Amino acid sequence: GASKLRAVLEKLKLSRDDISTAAGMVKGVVDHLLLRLKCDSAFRGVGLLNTGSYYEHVKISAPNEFDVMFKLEVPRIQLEEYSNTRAYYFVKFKNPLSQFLEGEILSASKMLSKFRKIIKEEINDIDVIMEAERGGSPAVTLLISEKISVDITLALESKSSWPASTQEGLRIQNWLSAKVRKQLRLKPFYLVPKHAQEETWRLSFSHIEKEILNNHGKSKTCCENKEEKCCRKDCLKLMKYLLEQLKERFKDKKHLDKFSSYHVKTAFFHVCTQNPQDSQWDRKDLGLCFDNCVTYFLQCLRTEKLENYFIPEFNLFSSNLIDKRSKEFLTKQIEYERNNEFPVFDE
DNA sequence: AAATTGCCGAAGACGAA
DNA sequence: TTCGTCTTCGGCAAT
Ligand SMILES: [Zn+2]
Repeated sequence: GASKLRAVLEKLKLSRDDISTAAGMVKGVVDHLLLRLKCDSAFRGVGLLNTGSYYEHVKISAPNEFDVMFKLEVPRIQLEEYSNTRAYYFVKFKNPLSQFLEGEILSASKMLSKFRKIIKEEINDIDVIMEAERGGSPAVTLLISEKISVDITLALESKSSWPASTQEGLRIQNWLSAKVRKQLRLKPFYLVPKHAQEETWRLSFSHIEKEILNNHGKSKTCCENKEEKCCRKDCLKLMKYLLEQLKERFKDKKHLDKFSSYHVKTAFFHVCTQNPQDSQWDRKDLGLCFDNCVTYFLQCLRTEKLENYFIPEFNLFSSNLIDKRSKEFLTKQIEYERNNEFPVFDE
């Protein structure tokens, strides 16, 4: 359904005036919070790392959701893995961060307490209001003029080599270059405070994800000229639209609550590994390329396996995170959608 | 000492052709 | 389509 998908992608185009209005409203709130945190001893070198779909140029229909990471430069860090989770770690030191130590580990909850307290106090004096202190890692979520959501995620920045659990991840050697993978792994990795049970930190590579999407092609000139337009980003947009429309259509149910845009985003990266060549993502074959993303995502649902693109042994669809009935329900609707030329693209 | 700020240009929306 | 013009974003050199 290439003709319908292009129509869907056209209605999904963000308004140029809306992003200008949205970004300015986010900028005023974000610059205010950053300026305040830089005045505290604990968050001396806090910096802005814009992540998420908007800054990956894959935002879906309106610039109403902004993912923002307040990164913190951390030196001499010792990682101890929590059980065999491969993605959750205890943070030790090999400084203003000693106030957040519980013995030898870096207490997350102590750092979120001060991070949230400073942010909640600042915006109490502001049309923005706090919320979403559940889920651990996105420390806080803001709502600007009850219109735009801003997920603020506290993060540590470690410039050391990536943890051993990422050794066989980021399999981009045949898609991007092996030099690119070497260069990307020289960039820092990020630690965000996530519950697993307490005082743990999860690995975060949203900066690598953002850099890959803005440099998606195997060819360097991909999506720079009319002869090399690909549909990678458009397939991710449609994949995000399928999940969002289904989550909205079944909002009254609880089955689709666990599935996030990161799952679709992660599954998209694996399809790019399976289809490394740009000729496998031509504009004319938008239906085939989107069906590839739909088919692979279904295999992840049916096999209960969606590897983290950077941590292979971290199953995003394991039974501990999502029950089989929720994955079976989403599998049902995706095939019904595909069998009927995706009715949710109209409602 | 270390954080700040401006500069430059690609990405992609928009209108026209 | 294709184009130009437009605005936003991100890196770092300037201190
Ligand atoms: Zn491309």
